[PDB]
Amino acid sequence: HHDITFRNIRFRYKPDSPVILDNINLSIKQGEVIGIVGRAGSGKSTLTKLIQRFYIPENGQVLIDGHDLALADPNWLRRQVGVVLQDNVLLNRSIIDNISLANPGMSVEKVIYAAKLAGAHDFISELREGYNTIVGEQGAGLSGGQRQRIAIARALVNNPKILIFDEATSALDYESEHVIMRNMHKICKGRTVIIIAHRLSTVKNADRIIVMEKGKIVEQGKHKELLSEPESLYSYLYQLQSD
Ligand SMILES: Nc1ncnc2c1ncn2[C@@H]1O[C@H](COP(=O)(O)OP(=O)(O)O)[C@H]2O[C@@]3(O[C@H]21)C([N+](=O)[O-])=CC([N+](=O)[O-])=CC3[N+](=O)[O-]
Repeated sequence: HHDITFRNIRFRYKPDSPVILDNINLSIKQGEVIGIVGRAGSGKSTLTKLIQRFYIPENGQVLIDGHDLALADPNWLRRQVGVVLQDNVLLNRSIIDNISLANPGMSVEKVIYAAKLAGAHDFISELREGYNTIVGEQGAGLSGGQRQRIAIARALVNNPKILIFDEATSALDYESEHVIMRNMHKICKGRTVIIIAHRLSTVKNADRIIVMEKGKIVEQGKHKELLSEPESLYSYLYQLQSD
């Protein structure tokens, strides 16, 4: 079963603006972990925006489960998809408020469970105020990698069947990243996962990596097969990022 299908997707942001996605054809099986790589501006983020129907393609179809999103309940779609955002944890609100923000009227139990998968529960439990800790620096003063784990928990809180990791902007501390990587298989368990990867190394063990260039998927496959393809863009980007 495919959880995410793109068929002949053409997309531009404004009626006269440039074509950002040209003839995107993609089918992601249920429970697959997909890495998406490519130069800045290749259209990786744009792709995930269409998954959430933040925008509507001029040509082609985006389907979840087989449900064309043109016809799908927008309320249903919001619940299917969890997004791990970057640098979007409200400082003026509590950790629990930041985790349950997408649906404010849930349960402490669901929140904790999400924080546990996120690898955030342990450090939250050791704060004076616990989950009621105001993220802002006049309460305790959390770090970037901590806030990132909260962001993961927020994405996870409603048990989305599809999880999207927005490209990492900032660089995270060792403990956070080690915790995140250690927990990834648990974070991803039972979910169709998309990771937009800054460093190619991040998605090396993805089931499949999608290589985008100038709004096209140019290459796709496992790390090994992508490197085996002579003159592949993938191999070039790997080389550029190698020590
Ligand atoms: N809300 C929005 N409204 C309009 N366009 C949006 C947009 N969000 C993204 N874009 C543009 O679409 C293209 C794809 O961006 P994106 O999907 O974010 O790529 P990555 O995720 O691969 O980094 C980008 O190309 C560029 O701007 C971006 C881009 N860039 O990403 O540096 C640079 C230039 N430029 O220097 O003229 C032009 C671009 N463009 O789409 O015309």
